[PDB]
Amino acid sequence: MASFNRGILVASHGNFASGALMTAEMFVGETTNDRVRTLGLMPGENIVEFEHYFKNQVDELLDSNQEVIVLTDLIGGSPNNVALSRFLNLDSVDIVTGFNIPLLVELISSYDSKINLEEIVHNAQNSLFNVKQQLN
Amino acid sequence: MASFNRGILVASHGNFASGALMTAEMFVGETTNDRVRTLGLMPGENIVEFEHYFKNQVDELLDSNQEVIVLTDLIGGSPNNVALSRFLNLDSVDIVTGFNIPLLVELISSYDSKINLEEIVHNAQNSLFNVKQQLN
Repeated sequence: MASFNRGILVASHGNFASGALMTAEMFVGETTNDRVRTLGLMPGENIVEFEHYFKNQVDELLDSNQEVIVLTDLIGGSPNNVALSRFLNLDSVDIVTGFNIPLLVELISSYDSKINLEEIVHNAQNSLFNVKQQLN
Repeated sequence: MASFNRGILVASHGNFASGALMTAEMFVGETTNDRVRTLGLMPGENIVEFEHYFKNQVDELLDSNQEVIVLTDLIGGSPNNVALSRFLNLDSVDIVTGFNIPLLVELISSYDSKINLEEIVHNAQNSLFNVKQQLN
C-alpha cells in the first residue's frame, strides 16, 4: 500500500475543524480520508469517548503517511490536551495549535512535498494581521 | 436603542466563519445577532450577491455598536477584498485577516470593554504555534 509523505488531522471543539477543511477545499480541491481528516469534540460528548476516536484518527493516518500534523484550535483545549498526552514522544506526529485557514491551505498544498515546518508556521502567524494597518 | 462598544462580523469562503463562531460559543457562551454575525461565500455564489449581503451585515452591526471588527479567512480572498473596498476609509470598521479561534474568542470576551487591538492581534499570532517545539 501507498505511504505518502504527510497526513493532516484537523481537530477542535465544535465545528471549527470541519468548517476549516470545507473552506480549505474551496482553494486546494477536495481531499480524501487517507490524507486528511477532521474531528470535532461536540457539546454533550465527554473526553473519554473523544480520546480514542482521536487516537484512532492519528494511527490510521500513519498507516498511509510517514508523518502526521495535528492542527488544534487552541492551547489548553481538549483536542490539544489529548494530542500532546497521547503522542508526546512520537516524532512522526507534530502538533500545531491556534491554526488558521492559511496554515491549513499551505499544509494541504505541500503534503506531497518536502517542507520546512518552522517556516510554514512562521508564515501562518504573519498571515493573521490587521489589514488597514499593514496596507497603510 | 442600545449602542454597544463593538460588533463582530466573521466572514469567509465556505463554512470556516460559522464553524468558528459555533466553536467560540462553546467557550464564551451563545452570542446574538446585534453583536456577532457570520457570512460565508458558498460554492456556486457570485461576488455580486455576496457583496451586498456583506455590506448589509456591517451596516446593521453599526446600528447597534460603535465599531465593528471584520474577521476574514485570508488575504486576497473575496470576503477580505470586499471588506477593504467597501469600508476602506470608515474608521469605525476594522479588518483583521487570517483569524484563528484565539482571536475570535478574545474579541467576543472583550466586546463590552475598552481594548488594545494591536495587543489582541499580536497575542493571536503568538497563539498559533508548534506545541512540542514551544513546550520543549
